[PDB]
Amino acid sequence: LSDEDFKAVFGMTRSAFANLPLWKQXHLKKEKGLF
Amino acid sequence: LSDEDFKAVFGMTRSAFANLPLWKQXHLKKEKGLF
Amino acid sequence: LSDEDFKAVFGMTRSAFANLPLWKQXHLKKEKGLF
Amino acid sequence: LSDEDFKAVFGMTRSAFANLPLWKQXHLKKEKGLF
Repeated sequence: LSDEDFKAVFGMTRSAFANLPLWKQXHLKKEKGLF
Repeated sequence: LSDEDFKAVFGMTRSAFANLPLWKQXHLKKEKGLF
Repeated sequence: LSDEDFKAVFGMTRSAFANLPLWKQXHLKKEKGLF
Repeated sequence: LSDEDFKAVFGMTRSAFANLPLWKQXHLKKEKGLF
């Protein structure tokens, strides 16, 4: 993945994303067109 | 987890999860801290 | 795959890969499309 | 190992494993540290 890739799409590093609640991770991925 | 908490954590029912390949079940459990 | 091509594809030596749990080896082989 | 545990560890059934050359059976057992 890499932070810069995560920052570019989600506005936060992978570390931060990974700490979000699971249902927020699977919201953000829907919003960003990823699945 | 109870069935309801399983849905709340995994985002699918225990029955949906159990139809996934074992390798993917034991990814999804590890992804969280439930294995 | 040759040792050098294995490292290019999986990002790690065959030795390291073999230390992974089978579920993760059989995730990675899926993620890359290998048997 | 039980039959199901053997599949979980080696990635194949006991009867499939039996159709590997003995040198490879005796590779796999060592790769898994099962001795």
